[PDB]
Amino acid sequence: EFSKLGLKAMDFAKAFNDRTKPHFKDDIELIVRIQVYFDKSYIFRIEPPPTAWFLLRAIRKKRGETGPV
RNA sequence: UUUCUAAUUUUUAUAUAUUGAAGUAAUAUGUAUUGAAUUGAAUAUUAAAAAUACAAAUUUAAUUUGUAAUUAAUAAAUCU
Repeated sequence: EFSKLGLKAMDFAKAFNDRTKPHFKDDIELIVRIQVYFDKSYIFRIEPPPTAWFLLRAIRKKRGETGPV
């Protein structure tokens, strides 16, 4: 999606990992809110995992096991 | 229809518009869950969960963008 706009996202991933590689239990899928301005300069907030991710952990169920009745 | 006359029924009757409301804004459970190659309100089914209002769409292979934001607009007042 950067390359749709010509941005070598090989950098952002590093700027991401400049903030997310430590601090974190392994395999914690975070949400990134990338926001691209008319100058193409992005600004991104990292956010705790989606609560649906939390919920399946706290009950120990994989994808497809849970459902509305 | 005796004849002159008089008379109250007439190839004259009323027809649906004012307004291509189109500016006013970044986000935040959430890309719910399931079924799914994929689906993020806009595949399929499923629809009474919430909170700090905007899930019956367009759009995209998916999203984001981008259109859209429940409003003044009184023909009725017979025309004879």
